[PDB]
Amino acid sequence: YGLVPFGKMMGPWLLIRSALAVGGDIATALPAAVALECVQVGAMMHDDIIDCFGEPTAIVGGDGLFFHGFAALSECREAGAPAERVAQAFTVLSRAGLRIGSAALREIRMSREICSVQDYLDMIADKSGALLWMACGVGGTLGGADEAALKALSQYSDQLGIAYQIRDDLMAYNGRPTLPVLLAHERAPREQQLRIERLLAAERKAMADLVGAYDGAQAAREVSHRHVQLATRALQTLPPSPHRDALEDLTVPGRLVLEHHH
Amino acid sequence: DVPQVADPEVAAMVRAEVEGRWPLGVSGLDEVVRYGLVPFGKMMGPWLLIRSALAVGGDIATALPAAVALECVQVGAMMHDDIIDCDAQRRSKPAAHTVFGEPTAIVGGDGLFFHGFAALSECREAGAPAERVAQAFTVLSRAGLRIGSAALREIRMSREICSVQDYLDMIADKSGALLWMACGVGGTLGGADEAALKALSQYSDQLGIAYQIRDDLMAYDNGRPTLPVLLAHERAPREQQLRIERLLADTAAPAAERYKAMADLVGAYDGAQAAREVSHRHVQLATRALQTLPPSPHRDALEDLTVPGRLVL
Repeated sequence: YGLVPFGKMMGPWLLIRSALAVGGDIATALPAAVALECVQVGAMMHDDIIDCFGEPTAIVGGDGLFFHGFAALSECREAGAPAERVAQAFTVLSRAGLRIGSAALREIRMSREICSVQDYLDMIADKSGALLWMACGVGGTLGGADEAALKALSQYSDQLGIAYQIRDDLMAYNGRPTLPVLLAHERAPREQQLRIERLLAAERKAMADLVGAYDGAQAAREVSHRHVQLATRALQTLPPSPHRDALEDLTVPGRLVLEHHH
Repeated sequence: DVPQVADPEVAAMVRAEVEGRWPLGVSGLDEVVRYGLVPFGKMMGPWLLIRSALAVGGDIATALPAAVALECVQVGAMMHDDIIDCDAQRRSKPAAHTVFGEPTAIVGGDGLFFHGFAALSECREAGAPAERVAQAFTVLSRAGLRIGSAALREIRMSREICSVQDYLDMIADKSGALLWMACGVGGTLGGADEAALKALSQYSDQLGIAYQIRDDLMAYDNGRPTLPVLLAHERAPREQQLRIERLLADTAAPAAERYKAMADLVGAYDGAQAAREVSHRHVQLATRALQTLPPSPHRDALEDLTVPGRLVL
């Protein structure tokens, strides 16, 4: 409850709150949100292909939206943004996309086999954590954030992304690895590990039966809560403000499953 | 008469920088990035940006990372365009999606794009003021929007008669924007004033038109309409115009019989030569625009790029 869950956990609210939390001006964050919208939608259109509306539009339109974001981000100077901060925003935004691309590649190469828990955690921190850091890193940078603040938002972004990707793995209760299955692997004797591995390697409703038979779902929840605490810890570096409060609640499932559908 | 500024070795310095960033043996995402980049080839886009930056008095150290940015952006666009492309004229190298699969090719194109954005961000540390780095991103992005819009139209306008001007606008975005991405970003980082940039813009559009027409001509020395076809239609009588339109209009005919039907009509109304004269006019408009730039070995290099056989994309 608290602030009622709204669904669709995206950058516009993360970016604007991040900018204002460090002392930024709304006049820059508003057009920046339009810039971030473009890049995130473009990342969406590409994600829709790799997990298999028109193929040219999905690819080129996703590409074009990357350009819209960077163009609109640069155009924020006419709104009043200092050019030095905007320049750093380019560096922030660019490295985030590199993490998203690197992670998706691992998504393709990891499927149908067990990876280490840490490997999975690093992957999603770049897959979904960078998606949020695109909002926080750009917002904070445009807001004038200190290096400690930007690093704070970085931890907050990563830890929040890990948590919510886990919470999406929990909905189920390619053979791609999820944390519940991976933590079930850790507890199991070799006899039960072998079963988990052959299944990753419609009818295979089967996987649900063996997951439930071996406590897959339960395992990941506590991991999710651990990262929720680290994200809230990171925010405390920031000065107290209503903006910092708004960021803290987003660790507890602050929006609906509709966010994972969004 | 005598040079007052240097003329450096642009082509090899660019290749050395890109090889340094993605050398032989890289793994992970850079492996797919490197696959798109190698073999390096001519890399005339990156060469054009550095010459454009130096033509206006810029720094090699500033233009070089922007040159790397260009290669990554244009190779990334090529990697995605190969996915939606169907024909392959055997004048080509294996597409990334045929080698690694379509999912990896999409990610790889994205890795190239953001490697481009990251490289262009390095211009701040290279010495460019933040004001110019931001303007470079605006120039680069708008050009990226033109090249993409043209690729979609190349797919959508093919097999139908369009106005000659509509073809000219398409090729200006397909090839003129590729040059403007080089010249516009190079000039911006080089510190070109407002008049110099518009001159470089005109040079980019006019030289891009000419390059495209020259490439349309190779078939007349994909089964898609080109300017010689459009010029032939304009000159042909109404009875011949109908046949030209119906052959384009319907996407259900054998290609070999379609092509010869178009080639006879291009030959019948001198479409090839007519295309050459259009191309020659735009080459001259390109050299005209260059005269706004100050005399230098770099401006001479841009004029030499209008010479037939020198520009390779």
